[PDB]
Amino acid sequence: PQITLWQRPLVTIKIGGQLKEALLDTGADDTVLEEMSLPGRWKPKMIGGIGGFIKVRQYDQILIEICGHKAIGTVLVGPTPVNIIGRNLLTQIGCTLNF
Amino acid sequence: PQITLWQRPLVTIKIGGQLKEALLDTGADDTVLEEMSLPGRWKPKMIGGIGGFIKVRQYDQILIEICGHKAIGTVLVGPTPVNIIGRNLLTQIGCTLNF
Ligand SMILES: C[C@H]1CC[C@@H](O)[C@H]1NC(=O)[C@H](Cc1ccccc1)C[C@H](O)CN1CCN(C(=O)CCc2cccnc2)C[C@H]1C(=O)NC(C)(C)C
Repeated sequence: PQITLWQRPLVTIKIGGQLKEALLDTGADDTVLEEMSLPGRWKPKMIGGIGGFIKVRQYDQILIEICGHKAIGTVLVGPTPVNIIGRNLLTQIGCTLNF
Repeated sequence: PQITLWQRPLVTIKIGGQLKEALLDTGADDTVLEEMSLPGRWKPKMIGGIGGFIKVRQYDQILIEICGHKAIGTVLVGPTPVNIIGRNLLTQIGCTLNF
């Protein structure tokens, strides 16, 4: 797909059999999802955004289908404004910027 | 050009004679730059993100040169850790997300 940026790039993702809206964020290194229950253990992470740092929990090897494209990688759960898809998953689905 | 997301999408921009390094961010609605002097009148704005809100100065109708391409728009100047080129100017250079 080709997505223009006139509007906010919100796509539908499927995680844990659920559907959610997520932001295709190229300026985000990591994928950060809203507070939810993921399986397995979690390690601690401190990520910094525009207003400083927050603490998140990292889950490894989570299957997440972004627009009919499967991806298995690291997902961070924490107090984020919206669900964010970062470069770690954007590269898995073959996402690039063109101009 | 086609920019892959293995690395951070950084590019050189020219604003007011100064050449700066900026990150192409599809997750950002606005364009925010590190503290600097821009001519004209400004308006205090409060923008939020991961970590919270920061107070920025809003300058309208500012010209920026993103990889040779010129773009005219509103740029916020404040205490940001990275120079962000948001959707408002991304659309101007015909920036698109493909996968
Ligand atoms: C994702 C993190 C993981 C690790 C870092 O990679 C990190 N990246 C980022 O945070 C980068 C900046 C950065 C990159 C590299 C080094 C340091 C900092 C910004 C992010 O891509 C854009 N971001 C998405 C979430 N946002 C929203 O949903 C807004 C919703 C909303 C609701 C109500 C009121 N206001 C806003 C805020 C928005 C943002 O920042 N927008 C502005 C205008 C402020 C720039």
